[PDB]
Amino acid sequence: AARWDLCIDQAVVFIEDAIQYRSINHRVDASSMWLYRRYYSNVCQRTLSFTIFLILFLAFIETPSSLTSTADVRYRAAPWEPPCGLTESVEVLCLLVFAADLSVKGYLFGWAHFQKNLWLLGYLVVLVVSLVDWTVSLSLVCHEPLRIRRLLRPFFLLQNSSMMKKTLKCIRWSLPEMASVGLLLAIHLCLFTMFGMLLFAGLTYFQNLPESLTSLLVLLTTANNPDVMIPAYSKNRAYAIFFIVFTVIGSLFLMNLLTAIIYSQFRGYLMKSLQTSLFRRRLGTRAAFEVLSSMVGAVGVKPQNLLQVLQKVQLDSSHKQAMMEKVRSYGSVLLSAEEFQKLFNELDRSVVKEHPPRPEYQSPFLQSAQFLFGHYYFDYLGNLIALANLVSICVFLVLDADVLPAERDDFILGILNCVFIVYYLLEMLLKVFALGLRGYLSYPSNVFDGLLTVVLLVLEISTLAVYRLSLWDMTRMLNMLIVFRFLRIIPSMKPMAVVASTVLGLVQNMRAFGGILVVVYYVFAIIGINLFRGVIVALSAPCGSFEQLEYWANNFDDFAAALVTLWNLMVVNNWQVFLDAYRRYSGPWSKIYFVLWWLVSSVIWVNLFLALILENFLHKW
Amino acid sequence: AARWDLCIDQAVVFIEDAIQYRSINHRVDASSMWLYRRYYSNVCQRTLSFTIFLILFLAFIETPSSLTSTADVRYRAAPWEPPCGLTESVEVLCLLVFAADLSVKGYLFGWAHFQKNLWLLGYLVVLVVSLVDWTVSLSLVCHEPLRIRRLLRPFFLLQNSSMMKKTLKCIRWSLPEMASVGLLLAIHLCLFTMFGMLLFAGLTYFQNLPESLTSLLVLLTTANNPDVMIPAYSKNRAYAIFFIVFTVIGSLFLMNLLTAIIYSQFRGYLMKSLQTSLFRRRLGTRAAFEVLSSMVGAVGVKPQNLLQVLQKVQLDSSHKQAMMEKVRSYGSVLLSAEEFQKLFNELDRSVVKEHPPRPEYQSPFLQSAQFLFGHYYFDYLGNLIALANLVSICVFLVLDADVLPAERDDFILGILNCVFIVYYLLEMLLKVFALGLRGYLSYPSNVFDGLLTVVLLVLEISTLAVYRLSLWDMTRMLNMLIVFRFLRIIPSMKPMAVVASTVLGLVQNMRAFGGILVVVYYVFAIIGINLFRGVIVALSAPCGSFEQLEYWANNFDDFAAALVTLWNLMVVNNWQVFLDAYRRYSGPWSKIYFVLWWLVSSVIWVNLFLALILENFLHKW
Ligand SMILES: CCCCCCCC(=O)OC[C@H](COP(=O)(O)O[C@@H]1[C@H](O)[C@H](OP(=O)(O)O)[C@@H](O)[C@H](OP(=O)(O)O)[C@H]1O)OC(=O)CCCCCCC
Ligand SMILES: CCCCCCCC(=O)OC[C@H](COP(=O)(O)O[C@@H]1[C@H](O)[C@H](OP(=O)(O)O)[C@@H](O)[C@H](OP(=O)(O)O)[C@H]1O)OC(=O)CCCCCCC
Repeated sequence: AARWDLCIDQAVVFIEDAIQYRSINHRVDASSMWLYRRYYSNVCQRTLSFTIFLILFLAFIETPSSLTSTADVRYRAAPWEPPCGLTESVEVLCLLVFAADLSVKGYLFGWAHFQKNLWLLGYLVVLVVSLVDWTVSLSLVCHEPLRIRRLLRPFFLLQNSSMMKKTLKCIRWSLPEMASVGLLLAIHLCLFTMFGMLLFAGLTYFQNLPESLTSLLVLLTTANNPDVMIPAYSKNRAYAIFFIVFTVIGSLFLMNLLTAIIYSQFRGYLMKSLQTSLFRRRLGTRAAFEVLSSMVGAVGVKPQNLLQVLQKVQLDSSHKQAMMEKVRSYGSVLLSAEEFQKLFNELDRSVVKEHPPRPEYQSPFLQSAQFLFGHYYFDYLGNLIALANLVSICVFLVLDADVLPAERDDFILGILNCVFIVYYLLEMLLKVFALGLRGYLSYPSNVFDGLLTVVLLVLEISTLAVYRLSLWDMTRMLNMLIVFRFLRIIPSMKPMAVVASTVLGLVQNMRAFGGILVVVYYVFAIIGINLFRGVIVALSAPCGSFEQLEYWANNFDDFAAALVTLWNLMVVNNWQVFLDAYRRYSGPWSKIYFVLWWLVSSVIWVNLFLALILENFLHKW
Repeated sequence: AARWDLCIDQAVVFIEDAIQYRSINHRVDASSMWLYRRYYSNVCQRTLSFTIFLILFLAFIETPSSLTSTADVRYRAAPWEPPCGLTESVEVLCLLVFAADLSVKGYLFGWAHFQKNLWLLGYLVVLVVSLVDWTVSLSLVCHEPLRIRRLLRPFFLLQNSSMMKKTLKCIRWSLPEMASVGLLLAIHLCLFTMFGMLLFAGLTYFQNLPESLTSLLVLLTTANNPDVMIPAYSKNRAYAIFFIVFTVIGSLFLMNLLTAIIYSQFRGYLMKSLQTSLFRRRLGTRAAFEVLSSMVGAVGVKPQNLLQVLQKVQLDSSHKQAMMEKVRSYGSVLLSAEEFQKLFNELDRSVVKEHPPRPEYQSPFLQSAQFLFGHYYFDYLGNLIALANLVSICVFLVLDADVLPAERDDFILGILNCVFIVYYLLEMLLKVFALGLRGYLSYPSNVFDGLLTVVLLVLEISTLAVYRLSLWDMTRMLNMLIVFRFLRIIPSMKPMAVVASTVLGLVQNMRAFGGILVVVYYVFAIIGINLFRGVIVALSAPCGSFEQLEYWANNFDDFAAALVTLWNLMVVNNWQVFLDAYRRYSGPWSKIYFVLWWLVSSVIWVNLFLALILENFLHKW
């Protein structure tokens, strides 16, 4: 009856879930399995992965606008303030796509599963309180600067991906073991300020208690390492032993225990979670076996239906072709459950595909050429001339600088460059014969090479059309692309190839743990906008201050300058100066914001991002 | 005959070599085994370990002398130049102790073993060329500044210790696998200077090729991270993406691959060498079995001689007592070789020793007290009052600063401090009754506590004798010791105890890999003296230069200021300024010295020192 195909559609959903590591917890009906295949297709999810990009992009356009060519305070125009209809209009279109998504994700699962899963409760309460905020931002007037719904926008990014859920749970089970050091770092920082204030009371860095605390917090990351030593080391030579002992205990040892203790528990709890992701793979092969053995209602499956199921599944070609021969390889056997999971080990075989070389209408001139050009020396001799073009730019660049920069001689550089553009033209025209245009475009290193020979050919005739011999600007862009062209020797050489190829593999694991950085920037910038928006005005400074250096571009006026001021605080150089500005301009209690940013960004996250990659880099050798 | 005791003295030397991991490769005679026990005793080797400290200490006294209270150039006196007899006289006494050491180490081993061992050849040629240099430094006159024998002085430190030999071999088998990145870091640094010079040619950091190279080398370690961005980011907002991409590739990723690749091969080759050190331990038990089984000339040993051999060996008490009962535990058994190495597994048992509490002549008042004081709460309530004394200093220190620092009120702090000195007096006088003076001095935490109660008692009556109520200076040293006293809560608390106790265990492994830092400082300081000795003279500066900041104390005039200028270069903050000074003062070719110092100190050594400790810290949990 109708139980034949219903067992089949119960089997296609399980084996496709067995590929992409999703939990087998559904409300399996006839109609829902039509809905399930459409939601996890690459046409519906590529709009959900597109609209999350749009709402985070909407911070570039809102009323503290960032569409200005500069970012100074001394000279910048007014940014184009948009009319306040179109700002909030594109928000509500991108919220009525998540209003469909929560209803689909909730209908496909049980209501009992809904009440136990705390993400979907959090996906609910965030969606409602944003919808109340969209009313009140329209209802009174479009003049409220404080937009609370802008803070909740990274929650839609964390809800989508299934690995940023895992590593956020993973950080929570490592911070309780941090407290044996975070207490130990506090007593070390608190004893040295009282011991520091008594020694130099018989320099202006220690004439106060909150200054001497904030001057040893800066020394803890060595951001002012000679400057805090000088007026006490010049007085007596033995006072340098106070600051030598402090940086050895605190900066070199205690700050590095905070890295190693957090990571060694981060490695333990993560591998337990990634072990769970492998468990759902073997359950999908297991759950497919139960319904297909129930098609009879020995202990096995009839191979006649097994042609039909792997025909319908979404896969590659050779992954489908090897499976379709092996199900044809048997007759009337009853494929057991261990034999069923003997079958699906094919999915971990990396495959290679290449196109055949092209012949011509003639024999003898054809065969003599591809014996030479395919020997991987023709793109080795092309590497040497790429170095020959690069040194001529360097020879040009060290003789003009001894003269005024008005470029007395440009003709010599032009008549050597145009020869090399003819040379780069011959590499494209010859190799397309040696491999065929479908084969020459198949290798991705030649796509990077073949594209740049086109743009150099376009630009060289362009400057020769106007100037038969902006002309300094036109020959400037020509030489920049040649230095960009020199990157081709990185995949070509033998030792540089494997270090490039492994990092290209780790981009499929950078997608998860790099996505948290977008969450941490987005929270601190909007809070950073709503605290220091217009607190810097520019209307003879001391030589070390925020004003003597021309640091006016590191404001917090708009979302594009907030993501650069927060960048120069992640690298921890010279952040004694921002604590001098944003204390003198916006009160002494602003230092809790920057100290919290130094704890989240440059201590916890950056080390745990690089330890996660550079372990997985060397593990893959 | 005389073969009885000769087999015995052949057995004492092997089992003592089985304890301290020395190779069983000797010229075993009758007379040499008298010499061998004296050379590896703790009375001869504690002079060899003392005279190596002396020659490195002699750099503090030689003719660029470092006996000056300050280290400026603006104001310092002439250092006391010693008469040139006594400088070179103490050197030759410390060279005629190594002239005995090479002859003893060579006579005890074979001449065939001498020719194959390259350390003893290096110990020879260094010893001779220093002896020629001691003549020529005396023979013409004591006026040659260049002392080549001062460079060779760390070789006597590397020759003595048997683990700095191992890790120096270990670094050599990791640098060949560095070259896949050191080439990759060079092309990345060389492409960005030509691409950088063309973009800003349509700021003064890029108007030259050697300046733009040395300005991106500084950016590679983020020592000038906002300062190099400013004049191009204020011009146009999109130019910040040039410096964001550069620090992500180079500073955060490529500089960290240089740490992880070197360490992951440093971990591999070191554990192979430490495995070899365990191999000599089981050979010493094996080589002792062969001679004692040859005392018969079943398959075993007679236990009658085995009382005599472990009686003569140098060991501890319980390590000797447990062995002396087990050899007495058997009768006429023939102890086999596996039974012989069944015996010597006792040497890996950490032992505890404690002294009994002391009673008095009376029963009832005695028993009521030690039920209370030994409950580890009496030194918990002592921790709270130590926090109560510390907060009163903090309450004092935040109210004087709002006034002028002439200390209007000191009487209030004095009449609370003297109460706490009586309180700290009662902790010593009561606990010495509760445990006995031999037991109270047995625990090392009470030695640190009991000593500071004496010095506070000495100082408190001292300021009260002169001043019945320098007096600000006398009450200053009193409050400093109280903050020093607060360190006692670190071993007392539960979570802080295990993090303190493990690092105290790692000092017996810090002795090896920390000794290389003394070699790297000693080479670069003497070279640093002989290149920039008197090249800084002080006779309105730009606001960012070496002269506006008062950096005059970071000279290279003497060996004590060289070890501080090299310290502020190991921490890599503000070393753009030294490259501005020591290029403008001593030629542009001095930058090879500082760049080589940044490669050896703050890239290779510091990371490999901390990765070696903080792995072994967390491995011991
Ligand atoms: C904003 C108003 C309230 C909203 C707050 C929302 C907070 C919230 O619901 O999370 C609950 C879940 C727990 O619930 P839980 O369900 O366990 O969280 C994960 C998801 O279920 C995930 O399901 P998939 O999406 O299908 O992958 C599963 O794979 C993971 O298991 P695994 O580890 O074996 O891989 C779970 O760890 O995770 C937390 O425990 C939060 C800890 C956050 C750490 C903070 C770091 C500072
Ligand atoms: C100055 C004029 C010339 C003098 C130069 C002297 C250079 C020199 O003789 O060393 C030879 C030995 C090789 O000879 P080698 O004997 O193998 O060096 C070690 C010692 O014998 C050591 O003997 P003990 O003292 O009894 O402990 C032994 O334990 C180690 O084995 P192990 O690894 O299994 O623990 C050996 O690695 O070690 C080098 O291979 C030098 C590499 C230096 C790396 C430089 C780093 C940049």
